Amino acid sequence: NQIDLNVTCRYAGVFHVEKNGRYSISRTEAADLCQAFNSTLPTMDQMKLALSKGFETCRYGFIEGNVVIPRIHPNAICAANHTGVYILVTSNTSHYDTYCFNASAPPEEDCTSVTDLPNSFDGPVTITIVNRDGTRYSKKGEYRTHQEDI
Ligand SMILES: COC(=O)[C@@H]1[C@H](C)CCCN1S(C)(=O)=O
Repeated sequence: NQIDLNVTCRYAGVFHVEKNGRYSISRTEAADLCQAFNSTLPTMDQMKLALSKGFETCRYGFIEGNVVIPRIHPNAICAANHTGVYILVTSNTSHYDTYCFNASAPPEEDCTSVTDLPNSFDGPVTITIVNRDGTRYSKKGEYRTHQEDI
């Protein structure tokens, strides 16, 4: 009973979370997951400021109201070579990664590692935060409040 959460640097408090190395998060789960990091889904304005500070990924993830990819450099296989916050328009499917926003993070680029999951609740899952540099933090708990996401 394990969940791996790969996380990135924070940029103006915004970061990317990928679960179990695949697109596997629903919109309801995404809000619960950010809540476990004392965070919320980013607004489009928060994501645009994060982008301006250096944030880019090559993965679709939820923000408030849309599923997006922040892009700085044009890459043919990342959001069809687009730059800026690329918004997903047409998809058959519902599960993606998520972005999260922590208001207490530093204002610009923070590439220190994440060492805690501060607001998870009691439960039976071994949740492991995996940083880009390989460092890990694990704790027994749960963050999903909707039965259909479990
Ligand atoms: C340092 O910035 C943070 O608040 C991060 C993260 C953005 C949310 C979750 C807790 N942490 S932490 C103390 O690294 O584990």
